[PDB]
Amino acid sequence: AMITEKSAALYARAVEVMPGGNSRTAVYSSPYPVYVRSGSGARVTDVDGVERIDFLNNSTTLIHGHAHPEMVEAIAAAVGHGTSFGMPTPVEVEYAEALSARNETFEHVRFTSSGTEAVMMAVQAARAYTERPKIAKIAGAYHGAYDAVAVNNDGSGNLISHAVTGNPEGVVANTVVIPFNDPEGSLEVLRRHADDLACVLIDPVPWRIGLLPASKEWLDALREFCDASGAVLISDEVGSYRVGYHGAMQLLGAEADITVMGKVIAAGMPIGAVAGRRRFMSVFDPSKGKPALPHSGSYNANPVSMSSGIASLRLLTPQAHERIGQLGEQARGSMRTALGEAGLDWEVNGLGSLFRVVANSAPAGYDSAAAAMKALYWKLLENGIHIGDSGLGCISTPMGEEEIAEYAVAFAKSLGQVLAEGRA
Amino acid sequence: AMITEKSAALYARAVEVMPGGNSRTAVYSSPYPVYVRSGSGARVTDVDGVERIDFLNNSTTLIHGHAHPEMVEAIAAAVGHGTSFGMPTPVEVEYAEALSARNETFEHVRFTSSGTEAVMMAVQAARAYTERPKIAKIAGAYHGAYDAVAVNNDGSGNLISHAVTGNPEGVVANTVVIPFNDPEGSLEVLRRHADDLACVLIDPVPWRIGLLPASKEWLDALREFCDASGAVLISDEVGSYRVGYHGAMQLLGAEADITVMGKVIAAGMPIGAVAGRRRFMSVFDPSKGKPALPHSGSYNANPVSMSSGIASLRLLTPQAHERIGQLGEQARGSMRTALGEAGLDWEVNGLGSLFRVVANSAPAGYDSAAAAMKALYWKLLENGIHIGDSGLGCISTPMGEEEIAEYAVAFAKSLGQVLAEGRA
Ligand SMILES: Cc1ncc(COP(=O)(O)O)c(/C=N\OC[C@@H]2NC(=O)[C@H](CON)NC2=O)c1O
Ligand SMILES: Cc1ncc(COP(=O)(O)O)c(/C=N\OC[C@@H]2NC(=O)[C@H](CON)NC2=O)c1O
Repeated sequence: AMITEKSAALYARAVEVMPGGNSRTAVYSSPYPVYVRSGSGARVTDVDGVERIDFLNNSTTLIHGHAHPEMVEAIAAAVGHGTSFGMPTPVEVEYAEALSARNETFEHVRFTSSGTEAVMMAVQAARAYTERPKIAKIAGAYHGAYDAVAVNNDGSGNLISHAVTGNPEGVVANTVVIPFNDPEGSLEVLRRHADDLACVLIDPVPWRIGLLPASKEWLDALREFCDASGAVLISDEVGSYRVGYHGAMQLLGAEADITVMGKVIAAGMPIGAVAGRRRFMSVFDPSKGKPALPHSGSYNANPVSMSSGIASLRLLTPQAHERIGQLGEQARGSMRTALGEAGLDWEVNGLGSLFRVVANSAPAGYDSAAAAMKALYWKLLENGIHIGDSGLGCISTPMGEEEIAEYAVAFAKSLGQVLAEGRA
Repeated sequence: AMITEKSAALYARAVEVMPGGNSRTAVYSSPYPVYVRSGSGARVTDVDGVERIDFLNNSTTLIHGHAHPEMVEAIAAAVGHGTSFGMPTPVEVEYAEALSARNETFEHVRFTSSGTEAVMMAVQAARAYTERPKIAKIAGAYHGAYDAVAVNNDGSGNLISHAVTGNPEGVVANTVVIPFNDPEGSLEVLRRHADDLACVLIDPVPWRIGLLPASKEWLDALREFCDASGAVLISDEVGSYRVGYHGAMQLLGAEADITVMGKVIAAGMPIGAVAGRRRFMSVFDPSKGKPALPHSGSYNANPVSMSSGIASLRLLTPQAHERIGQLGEQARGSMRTALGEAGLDWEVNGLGSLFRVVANSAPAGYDSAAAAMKALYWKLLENGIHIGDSGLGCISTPMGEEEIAEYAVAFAKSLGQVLAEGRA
């Protein structure tokens, strides 16, 4: 039934001017991805004119969905006064005040143009503060393309160093890898490197290794180790921040030294933030002579991203947070029911407005769990739903009971078609 | 004469929620910078309601000046359709076609959210392509905060490794430095590392070491060395692209393997680009199995930045390029006349629409050339002009000969006040 002629035609143009017609690896699909032209509320219209409900929302960025009227007003008005300046603006101060208010530990903030930049500057801040070379990160957790964190970032639980082709030993040797939610196995690695560890970089709810939350026991172990060793505890919440009204660490009963944020904090415009205790952030302070850590960037704190941020945080009320959490719980419950009725051993993980279908046993006619999940992704597209091709989805504030109910129908239908085609 | 009480009040708020009240080192001034609220054409209005002519234009980003009506229309329309998506859009293809058309060597392009990211991904591409660890860069040249290029990036001509506090040996040892416009001195270093060199990273007109162009002799030496060694020649034109209609290397009669771009290519919205021959860019291609170099990012090719880019390149006509070049020549000429009549030995460098006052001999009452230039920056603010605090300025398309004449009057007056206050 699904017509993708206009997507095919865009891809044929794209391959002439981009590598494999791609500018962002995560959005590529074989033989070509669906191209989209517009979004309104919870829905996206593709270039072939097909409207679908968006349950991934630019990889969980769009907490307020597409072209939220209050977001559009704030952003378009900011654009009309100037997109960026070589001078600070009132809105950077207002937005820093708004974000600092969200958690006790967000005492001092700096803005970047991406979570990728923000993770990089948080790592650089820990290295400048401690004057130690090594970082520890979770086996399998993704933190963007910065070479120090683009190590064991592929969802593998293995601790053996595995990096991108060309990432030198000089980088890779200074990133050590700990097992998620294994306190004893983590402390073994951390104690070995204690003298040389600038930071322990975690995601409290990492997507790529199943969207399971960090245990109280594991977070307590890392907090105690960082306190004892002087290593900086960095919580990368670029994705996971949204699980809690005060972020992921606070929800799970822990305190970071530095938190990395992005995505939902501006809900669609380019943003990252480094937010931490004054002493850790003091490496950036240029007011008492040259800073220990210079940090510039043409779009840092640009008033369009700052205005997007102010509007996003204003719309992210405790009531809106609670409501998308309830819709997330309902969505996860309905998916577990549908998977059970279909006879699959697949799990549904997630907190609040986040979920992930984690494919376990490959059904008949699929070479892998991952191939079965890709087939479900394509069947959901055919049945009017966007999710992630490895099972990630999320609730947006424009959604109500009706969108969740429609998702549940499309999910059950799509499972049936995936299984039937595997046996065909 | 100058009232900055509303800037002082914003700074008093800022220091509570940012390190030293700062989110971008380059825009900080002691005791506080001037905060701005709006821009229109060539003019910026500060928070105290004072309108000035902007001659730095967000560090040379705003080639079309502030809130250009055709830019604002294109950006606001894109915002209305959705700020970012987890799917590619028509405008990323249209913008890649427009940017590819600017230079023979821009066969394939990849979009990032900043020049900082684009530099990082160009270096990662060269390392993935060659599977060699080392990069060569210019002594003193700035390329953003990415730790492999945040080495000898402070305007010094010394070849001795000098990096940010905390940047590990593991990074710093794999970045070697060459003397700008010294062919034999550069080849000595390059030939020592030839077997291990992934890339030679240059800026053809580097700001931080005086905004003087690369010589034909030096570019020929590097081009020949890269051809012989297999090292990738990367031209970082994030700042310098605008000197030529086809970019900086083409103006100077040279070809890069990869070009890094940003700033003017979208003229205000967050952007970077990596553009080069298909073979170098093929590491990013995800269409024939897993790519050698994964490269994602939440805002990569976002339709708002792509729409800003389409509008910017449409406005950057050969006629616009010619005219802002005329105004740059007039500005540089007027500054040289004013410096000569004031009895200063300071030089004015630049090509096309870029200029830099390079302070040489400190006049009476100033401890350094840099302190005298900072004083000139403050006096120019008092006299209704924004320039860079180290003497960088540039032309925007809304300017005419009248703005450059007003600048010349303010420049002569400001020199007089700087010298008189030094003798006080
Ligand atoms: C923890 C974390 N840190 C940094 C970033 C990068 O932020 P960005 O430059 O604003 O896109 C991100 C952003 N995106 O990660 C990609 C996202 N996260 C994932 O783990 C999986 C695997 O992706 N490669 N799929 C996804 O779409 C992040 O999640
Ligand atoms: C060659 C080059 N490569 C990369 C970047 C970073 O791009 P961005 O992340 O889009 O701001 C830039 C951007 N800014 O450099 C800062 C600019 N360049 C300079 O050389 C001097 C010295 O730096 N502070 N003053 C400046 O304000 C760049 O010029």
